Amino acid sequence: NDDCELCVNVACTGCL
Repeated sequence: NDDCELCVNVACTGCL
């Protein structure tokens, strides 16, 4: 698994 931690970049599922 490799989910983002705190939307540190454009690779997280919580920055939309």
